[PDB]
Amino acid sequence: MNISDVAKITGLTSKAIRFYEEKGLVTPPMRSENGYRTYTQQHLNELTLLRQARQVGFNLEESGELVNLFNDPQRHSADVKRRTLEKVAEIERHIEELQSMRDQLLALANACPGCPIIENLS
Amino acid sequence: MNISDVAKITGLTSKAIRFYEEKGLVTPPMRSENGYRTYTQQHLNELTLLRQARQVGFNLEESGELVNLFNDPQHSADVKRRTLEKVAEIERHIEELQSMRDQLLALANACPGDDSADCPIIENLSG
Ligand SMILES: [Cu+]
Ligand SMILES: [Cu+]
Repeated sequence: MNISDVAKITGLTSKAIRFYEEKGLVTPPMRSENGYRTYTQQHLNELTLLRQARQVGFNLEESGELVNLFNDPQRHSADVKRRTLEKVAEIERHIEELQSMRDQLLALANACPGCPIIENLS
Repeated sequence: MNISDVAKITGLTSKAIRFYEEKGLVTPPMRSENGYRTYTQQHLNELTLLRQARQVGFNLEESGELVNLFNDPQHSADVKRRTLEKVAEIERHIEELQSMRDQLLALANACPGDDSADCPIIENLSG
C-alpha cells in the first residue's frame, strides 16, 4: 500500500499521515526498492487508532501514547481505562461549556421579536 | 481614545485590533494630527460585539457580518435567524460530544481495567 491508498482507507489526508510520521507518533513507513513509502496493516491500525483518538479529544501526545499501548503486547488495560475515564471528564466539561453558550444564545433569541441580540452582544 | 485605551477597555491586544481593522471587520478609525488612530464609542461597540460574538460561537466571517448588521440603521429577523442557526450548530456539536462520551463509557464498562493486555477500548479505537 502506498500513502494514497492508506489515505483513502483511513480517511486521513496524505498531509496528516506524513505529519504523524514526522512527529514520530506511528511506526515509520517502509521504503520500496524505488524509494517510495509503503505500508502494512500494522500502519493502518496505528493510523486508524490515531484518527479516532483525535476525534474523541486526545491531544497529540495522548494519542501517541495510545499507539504505544496498542503496540505493547504487555499493556495493562487499566492504564488505557484510566486515560479514557480522564478523557471522558474532559468531554463533560466541554459539553457544559457549549451548553452555557447555547443557553446564552437562546436567552438572547427568545428576547428578540425578530434587536436584543446585537445590542447586548455589542 | 487611542489604540491602547481600546485594548484595555475591550480586553483585546492592540495587535488584534489592528488585525480586525486590516481585515476590514471593523470601521477604520480616523487619524489624529500626528497620524495616530483615534477611536470613537462606535469602534468600542464594534470591537466588543466582535469579541463577544466569537466567544459565543460565531467565526470571524460570521462575527464580521454581525458588525455589519449592527451599524445598519434598519434586521431583527435576519439576526435571530443567524443566532438560531448557530445554536443548531452548537447543539449538533453537543450531540456529537455526547455520542463520543457515551462510546468511550460503553467501552470502559467493557474494559477489565486490570493488568491483562486484553483491552476493548484500544481494540475498538483502532483496527
Ligand atoms: Cu434580534
Ligand atoms: Cu481496556
